[PDB]
Amino acid sequence: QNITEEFYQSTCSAVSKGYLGALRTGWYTSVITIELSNIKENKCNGTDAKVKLIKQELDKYKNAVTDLQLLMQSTPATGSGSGSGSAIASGVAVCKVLHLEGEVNKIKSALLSTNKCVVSLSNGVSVLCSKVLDLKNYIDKQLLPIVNKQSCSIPNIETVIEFQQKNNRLLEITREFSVNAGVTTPVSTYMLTNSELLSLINDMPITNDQKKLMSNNVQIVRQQSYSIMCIIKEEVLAYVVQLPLYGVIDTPCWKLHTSPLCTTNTKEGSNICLTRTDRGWYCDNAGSVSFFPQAETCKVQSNRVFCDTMNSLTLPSEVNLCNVDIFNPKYDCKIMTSKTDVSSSVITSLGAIVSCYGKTKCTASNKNRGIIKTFSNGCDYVSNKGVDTVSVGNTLYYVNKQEGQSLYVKGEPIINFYDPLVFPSDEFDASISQVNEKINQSLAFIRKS
Amino acid sequence: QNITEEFYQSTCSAVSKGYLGALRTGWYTSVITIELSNIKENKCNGTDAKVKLIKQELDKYKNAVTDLQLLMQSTPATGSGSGSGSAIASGVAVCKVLHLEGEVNKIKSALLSTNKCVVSLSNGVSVLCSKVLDLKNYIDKQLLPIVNKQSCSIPNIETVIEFQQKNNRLLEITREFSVNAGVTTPVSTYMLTNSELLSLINDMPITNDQKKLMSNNVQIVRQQSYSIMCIIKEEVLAYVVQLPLYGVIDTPCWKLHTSPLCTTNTKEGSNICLTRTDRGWYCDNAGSVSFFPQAETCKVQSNRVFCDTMNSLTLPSEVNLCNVDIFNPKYDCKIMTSKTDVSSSVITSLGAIVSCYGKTKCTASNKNRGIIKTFSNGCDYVSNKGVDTVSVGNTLYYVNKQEGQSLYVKGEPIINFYDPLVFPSDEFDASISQVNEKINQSLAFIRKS
Amino acid sequence: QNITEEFYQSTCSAVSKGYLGALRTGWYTSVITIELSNIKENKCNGTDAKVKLIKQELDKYKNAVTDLQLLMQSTPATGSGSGSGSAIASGVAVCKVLHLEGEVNKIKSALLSTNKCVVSLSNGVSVLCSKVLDLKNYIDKQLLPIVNKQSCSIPNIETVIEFQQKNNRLLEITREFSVNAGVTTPVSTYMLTNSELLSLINDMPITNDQKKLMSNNVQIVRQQSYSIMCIIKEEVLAYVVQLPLYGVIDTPCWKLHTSPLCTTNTKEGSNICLTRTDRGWYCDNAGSVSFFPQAETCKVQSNRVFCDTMNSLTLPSEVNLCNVDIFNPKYDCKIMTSKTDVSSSVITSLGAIVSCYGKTKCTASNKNRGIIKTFSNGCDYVSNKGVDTVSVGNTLYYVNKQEGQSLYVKGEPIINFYDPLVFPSDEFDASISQVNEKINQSLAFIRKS
Ligand SMILES: *[C@@H]1O[C@H](CO)[C@@H](O)[C@H](O)[C@H]1NC(C)=O
Ligand SMILES: *[C@@H]1O[C@H](CO)[C@@H](O)[C@H](O)[C@H]1NC(C)=O
Ligand SMILES: *[C@@H]1O[C@H](CO)[C@@H](O)[C@H](O)[C@H]1NC(C)=O
Repeated sequence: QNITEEFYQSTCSAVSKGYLGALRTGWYTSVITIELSNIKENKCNGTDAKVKLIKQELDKYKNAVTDLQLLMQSTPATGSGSGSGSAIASGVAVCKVLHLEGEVNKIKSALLSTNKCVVSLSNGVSVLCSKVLDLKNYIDKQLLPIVNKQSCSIPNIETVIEFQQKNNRLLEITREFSVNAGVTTPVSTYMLTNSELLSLINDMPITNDQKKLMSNNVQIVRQQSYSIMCIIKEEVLAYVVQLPLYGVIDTPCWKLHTSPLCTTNTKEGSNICLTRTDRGWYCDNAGSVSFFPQAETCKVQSNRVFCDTMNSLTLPSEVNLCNVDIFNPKYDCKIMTSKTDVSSSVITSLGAIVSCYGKTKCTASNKNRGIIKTFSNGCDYVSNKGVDTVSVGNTLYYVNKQEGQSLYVKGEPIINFYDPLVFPSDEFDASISQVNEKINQSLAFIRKS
Repeated sequence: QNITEEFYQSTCSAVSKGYLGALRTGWYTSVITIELSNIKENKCNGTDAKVKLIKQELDKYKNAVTDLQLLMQSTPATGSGSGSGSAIASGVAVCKVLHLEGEVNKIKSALLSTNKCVVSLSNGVSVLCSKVLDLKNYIDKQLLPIVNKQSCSIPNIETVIEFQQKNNRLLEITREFSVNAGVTTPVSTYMLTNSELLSLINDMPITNDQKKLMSNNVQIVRQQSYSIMCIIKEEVLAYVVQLPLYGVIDTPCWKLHTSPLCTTNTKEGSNICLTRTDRGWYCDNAGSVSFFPQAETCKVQSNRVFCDTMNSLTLPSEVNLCNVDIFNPKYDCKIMTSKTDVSSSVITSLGAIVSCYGKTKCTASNKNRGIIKTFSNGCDYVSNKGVDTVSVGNTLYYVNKQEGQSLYVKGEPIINFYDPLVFPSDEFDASISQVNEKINQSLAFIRKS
Repeated sequence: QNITEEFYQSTCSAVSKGYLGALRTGWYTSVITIELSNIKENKCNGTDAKVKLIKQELDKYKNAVTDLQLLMQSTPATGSGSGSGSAIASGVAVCKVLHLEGEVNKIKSALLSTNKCVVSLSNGVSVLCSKVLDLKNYIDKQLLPIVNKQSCSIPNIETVIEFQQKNNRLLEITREFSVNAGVTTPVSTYMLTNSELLSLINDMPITNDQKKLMSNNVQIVRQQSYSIMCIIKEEVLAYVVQLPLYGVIDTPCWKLHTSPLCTTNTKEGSNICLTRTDRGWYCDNAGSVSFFPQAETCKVQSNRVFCDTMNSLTLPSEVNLCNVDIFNPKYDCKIMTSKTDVSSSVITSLGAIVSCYGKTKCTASNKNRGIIKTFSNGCDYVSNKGVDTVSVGNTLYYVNKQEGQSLYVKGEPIINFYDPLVFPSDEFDASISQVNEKINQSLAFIRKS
């Protein structure tokens, strides 16, 4: 609906609210096929320029078939990997089934009359299937009567051009698989055109709002999808496309922005600093909160966010209390500490946080008026209403011009509650209570002494 | 001019000097256009092979137009992002203006007679514009007289081939935008050929030395540029190219190399280590120093460095004192500590730093003579004069064969000034004074006790 | 042979054994050539459609030549770089030799009669050379008799099509070099087709098992290779391909998986945690152990691993004792500590580690039976026998279905040996003995007190 934002002066952080998230929980697996011609070289003494062109294109066809066959003798073990495991295990499992005898023929028979099909494999999985290119028919009908005789017939020039056009897609598909070891992401238009992807979506056994969501964000769907080279067997080239399944829809999401909060004493080396940890995207999910620490996990389109759950953490919903009261006793809010008071800015959804320290020149400007605000040392914020850019030292930042409402939540910088002499100043992954217990230990060594 | 280098034995670091930096401060925004034909299908009963080829290519043209139109219904909200904000906000702001009524026609009128133009938008921005492909004229003149009648005329075979060539660039442009959600970087030769880029540079209202700088480093310019898909309206396909504006030129730059400095006691677990932080590129800029911590921010061509200011920090010029005296009282030099005395090497501009610990075999070699130096435990350095490679354990490193002069600055390893029993040995982001104050606190707990 | 795996309950880690490693120690350098035609424009008044097509393709040829020439005036100084130095120094050194007078002609003469050659340069390096495209002969024989007269001859339509096909590869090669500043990796099929790569391998002066290894893993060879644009001189386009040389073969390798080990007290903020550091691939190498911390350094195909030594560390073989006894006195096993008891899983080679803390729902499932195991708080493990997935909170993980045998090594979680009140709970890069000495210091402040 409406994007809103809150800046917390006390902790030098901001939350952008109002987003609606779709979270990828599963995969749709589809088998894409190219029908091939099983032909060997039938060289006949031909020297005319058009037979030579047809022969040269037929060699590129053949080398594409054999290159794919060589690629397959080394199964997709270099596909993907992580502690998160295989993103392609769903597709890989369909490939395994496809190497079973009679399975390829089962797709042959469904595609004997139509372009799209549904096939129930012998493992219980009912996959959609699609033939996107028919080379077997083209080659068997227009080119074998040319080359498979004693002396070659002469094709017309339009057959030469037409065959280069049709074969082109096989060769590009083969080029993409060859440099990516048989797994590509995003899925190119060569693997699946927009028209084929949209038809695939439209033909799936899913609700209408799931069809409409994926159809209106096809480029995000492409970027979250995989194409896995499966098998070349019995005149069939088959590869599996994994499209994202969003098992969480329209869930409330927010983004946390953080920036270093330091004291502003004039003598360098006398200053302590703190920064809230775990910036990034948060989404309500199934009674908990899903947190996405890696910036690439979530794609944003205006009001809507699309996130992959594979590299997310599941947190209690009380994690949000760190944005109402960082000292709350229900969740141990996390911070890191340092004495590195370097100046910086963070562009948020509706404004900009500025951490200005030392001698840095920090300002906010408008295109037509120039400088309209000069920041003082400390952590501060400006909204995108009437501000176009922010400058911190020698770096210029553009503020997002998205519509929405910002709220400045005044409050004492919490760094001012700490005594600089007993402050644990080099904590890389700490927490409010962890810092307070280290301070309790440092007052105790002086209490008895 | 002359690249020179200094190795500081006392802190296991080196500085390479003599570079001349250009720092990207802004953007040139240019509107690139393709003139389209607004035609719907005019199917006529044609079965001849040449009409079929023309129809098939015209469908690929149409699907490219509609794919771009679908891509645009989801505005560039997944373009780029960071705490640094939008790198494309300048281009995005031009796109917004372009969606305003009459603006497209204003580019139409400037390009009514010539290929390049200058257009002042209704927001005060005077952009250069360029038409790189004219499909409207080609289609309206050579192909509508073919297909837009009752029965189709037959084109000659050269028209089939010529149209495939002209349409190819539209389709590739469309392919690139489709997998990148409407924003690409580097800018491909499909978006802008070298000839069009060089002409664009040459035609800009900028000084001659700025023209010559960008023209002599076009591949660096390409890699620092963006192409943003704007609009398809009124037979015009328009996208905006952002080229880097170097607002700092020929500024002195240097690169800091660092390596772990450890004691060399024979019993493992008894050794302490220190490493200088903030390796990377430094450039004088506007009375301060711009520091680039991320390795990809700066491209180097021989003597010259090209850096983006977006992910840089602005430091006081006294930061350089950490290379003359790391204990100086004007700047709090930063270090990290540990007990991980693993061996490694760092290839610098003119040589190699070697940190050799434990039982590691560390040597430097020449191609023709083999091993010419054997390192002992500690941190040491060799220049590229007469050395081709360095080996540390099982890893071989090639030294850069660039011309220049190295200087070995002798000095006591500062790790030897510290008492291993009160040394803070696991500081991730500390500083000379921060370590000294932690040591003062650790001598105080024993002073009274 | 057989992949096996051991899970160490005491330290929440697992080792996957049985892999056979090939480690890249060096480079094969090969010179790839394209023979060019040194022709300037010989415009003659021609307006026929076929001369126009030939002229237009000849301009694309010419602009490709000049674009490559402009790219070369800026030598490969933006190729690659790191503290590890140039991965391409071997190739770059061949380019330098190639700019020497008479060297190009020396490759001309070897390729005067055959397609492949061996040439000894004046620096003692005997490189294999290959001509992959002959444009000089095609242009001088089929196209100069067309355009280089007073009025242009008319080519047949097959010459137009044939020349577009032959020139295409020059233009794509030029496109790839243009956006990558003259250095590409992986090496595309445009740079080197599978047939040319396999022939290059087969023709090298290396043993038969090295030929067979690289020929059976060509896509891994491609991904570990470089293509470096060298020179355009005297009708020769030359670029150098660097293929990996595996100087270590069939060496035993293993992979270390780690996960956080925390106490499981019910009150949040009262829990301490530890995690073993230095997860990743380890390989026996030359009496030491090569360790690869970066996930992309090693490619895995079933039973076999292929690693680059450039970003590896060399460790004593006693590093493996951290997998038999983490308290052993021969090697100081490394750990990091924290109070962040967030739940997670790690998919291993043959199973899954699960660290379940707080209120997280953690389970393992089978496709046909659903949930078959529910984890309790702590660190635990399940093998891939009869398990398909694992769920931790809202994230689902797929287990690898590779064949092999897992072993569960029971043992007391070592985190239970530590007193939570004197535990150093925020150590980013520590070690068993380092933690024990910090605890000794914390018992001493209370011993006297
Ligand atoms: C430190 O001691 C005070 C005094 O009892 C107590 O209120 C506070 O909660 C303690 N903090 C920690 C982290 O133990
Ligand atoms: C530690 O104490 C000595 C003695 O007064 C002083 O010279 C030094 O500057 C102190 N260091 C810090 C970091 O406070
Ligand atoms: C701590 O002290 C005990 C008692 O002497 C000793 O056994 C142990 O090795 C010490 N640990 C360290 C790391 O010094």
